[PDB]
Amino acid sequence: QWALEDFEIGRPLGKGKFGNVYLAREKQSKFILALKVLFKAQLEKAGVEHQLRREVEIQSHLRHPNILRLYGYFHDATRVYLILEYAPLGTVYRELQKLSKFDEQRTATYITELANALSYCHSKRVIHRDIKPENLLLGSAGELKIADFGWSVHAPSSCGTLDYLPPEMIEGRMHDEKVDLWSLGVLCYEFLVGKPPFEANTYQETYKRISRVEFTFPDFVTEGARDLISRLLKHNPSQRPMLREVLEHPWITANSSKP
Ligand SMILES: Nc1ncnc2c1ncn2[C@@H]1O[C@H](COP(=O)(O)OP(=O)(O)OP(=O)(O)O)[C@@H](O)[C@H]1O
Ligand SMILES: [Mg+2]
Repeated sequence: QWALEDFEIGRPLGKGKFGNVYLAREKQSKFILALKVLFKAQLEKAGVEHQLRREVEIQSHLRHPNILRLYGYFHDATRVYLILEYAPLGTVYRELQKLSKFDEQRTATYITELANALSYCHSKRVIHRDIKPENLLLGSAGELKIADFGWSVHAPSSCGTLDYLPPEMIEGRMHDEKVDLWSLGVLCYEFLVGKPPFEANTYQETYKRISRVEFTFPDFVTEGARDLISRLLKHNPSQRPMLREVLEHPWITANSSKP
């Protein structure tokens, strides 16, 4: 259905590897939204037309308040256009740059929102695999929305920064839902500390740190946080808590908010 002439394009919202995302308004209804614009050539060269379909299939059909809606799509001679829900307060990545580190209640709140959203996804055998702060968007209430479903896959199943990926994944092995639990632990640490726990100056060093699960806490991280993170960041996937154990963890319950 949709054509480019249906939209007034405005301000650029962000760039990814593939997406060049703009603010946009639909002329008839004046509906503000975001258009994610991708180049067919690029997609063709990098060979990710599958990721495009998954992203469209998965994301058009989920419905949860902490997951970003994709409303539709259309294409040009030259480009593909995804019609997305607009997240007006930007990324958790920009929040963290601006704030440096989050206190325990913002952190806990975000983890709660992530863990419900992921609970919902996993309910449908969907694993996201790319839960990074630049793909975590903020709605008008400051509520966290998971975006960028191009990496998602039905579970189980067999590029850029490695920081959020678990051992089983950077090493090739089979993985399932528990990937998203490891990433939740990396996010929890990053929110509190301000850098992810396996950060390094090189990919190869990072790879080592993840496979050795080589991380330490600064002094200011508290015992309840250390406990949640240590549990999520276990090498062995089967040893990572389910999402309900996360949601009930005394540190989450002590520090997070309800809707
Ligand atoms: N709905 C939105 N509202 C506000 N900003 C957005 C929205 N969608 C994307 N952005 C901004 O643009 C950046 C790129 O978006 P996105 O992650 O969808 O592209 P990508 O990472 O290139 O995607 P893919 O993983 O499918 O190849 C985001 O990290 C974010 O800064
Ligand atoms: Mg992205």
